[PDB]
Amino acid sequence: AQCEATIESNDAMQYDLKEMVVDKSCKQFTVHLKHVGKMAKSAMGHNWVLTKEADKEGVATDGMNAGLAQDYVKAGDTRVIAHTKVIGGGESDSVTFDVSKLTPGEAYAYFCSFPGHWAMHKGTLKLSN
Amino acid sequence: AQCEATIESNDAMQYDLKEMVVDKSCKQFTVHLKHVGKMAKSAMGHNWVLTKEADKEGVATDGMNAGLAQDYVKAGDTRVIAHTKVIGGGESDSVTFDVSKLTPGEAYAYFCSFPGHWAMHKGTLKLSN
Ligand SMILES: [Cu+2]
Ligand SMILES: [Cu+2]
Repeated sequence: AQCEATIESNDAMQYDLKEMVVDKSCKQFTVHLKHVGKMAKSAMGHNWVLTKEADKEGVATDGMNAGLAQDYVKAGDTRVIAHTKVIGGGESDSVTFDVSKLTPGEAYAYFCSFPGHWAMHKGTLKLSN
Repeated sequence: AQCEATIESNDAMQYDLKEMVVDKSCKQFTVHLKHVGKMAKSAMGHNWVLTKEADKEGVATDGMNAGLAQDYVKAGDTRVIAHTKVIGGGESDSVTFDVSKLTPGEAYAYFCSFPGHWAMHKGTLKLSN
């Protein structure tokens, strides 16, 4: 694991982890998102999107505008550090990102941009400590 | 319409159609299954299978033993005239078949072979009635 983490979503609007740490010696980090509840993505789909705190709302706004075929992230958004696909019950998806995109010590927002989800389904990630 | 019919399955094991009539001016017929329920396929997957009424249980049984990955139909089962894949909530799938495989006035059985679902409903398909 070390430069890898699994976070879970279910049929409610919270990840099991509300905080995450990337170890400073990680060159890359992989997040595995598992949807462990039984609802289909048309009813309760979820993703994991990482941005700087200040970019969360713009990414969530343009995100819900992007539609499910874009996994509710605006195509090629420069403000998205990393994002998974939208998954439904029984599915999972991973994303590996460049740890040099993270300023050490800065708190970063990770949230779900699925319709209705962005303000509830969220947490914070930081590079080591 | 024409030589196509759409049938919907929800999160109770039933179709909105109990009798499907293929018309004799059709060379091919296309069924569009829509799973209008909201649960994921691991929880409430549905499909549509067409066999002769004498073969409904044998195909269903071997199908149950074929597993979700094999769309609950045994691969290359000579008794299956047509089948879709097992789909989840919010999904759709279609199968087109050649009407020369059907005999005048003979009643055929359509069913979902997802374990149990076949035994709690009955649906018939005939050529022009
Ligand atoms: Cu969500
Ligand atoms: Cu079914």
